[PDB]
Amino acid sequence: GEFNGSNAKVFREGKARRLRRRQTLTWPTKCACHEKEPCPFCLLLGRY
RNA sequence: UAUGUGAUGGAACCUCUCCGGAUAAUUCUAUCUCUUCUG
Ligand SMILES: [Zn+2]
Repeated sequence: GEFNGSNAKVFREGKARRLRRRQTLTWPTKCACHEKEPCPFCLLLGRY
């Protein structure tokens, strides 16, 4: 996935913003995942 | 009743300090009671 960037505001009427503070895990990359046919993890996340 | 590519809040002991204490022989004698009718 990506797990970066984003524009979370933790509210619709305030800036504040919501961000991570811990470490994100990794796994080796296999197959092709893109906009047309996202992998199940990206489909759940909806990063595209 | 959220709004979405990002939430270690299991991420914090109502904790700390303070003699239910102090004083006292289970002992012992003076009355009580008010209206009587000329005396
Ligand atoms: Zn993917």
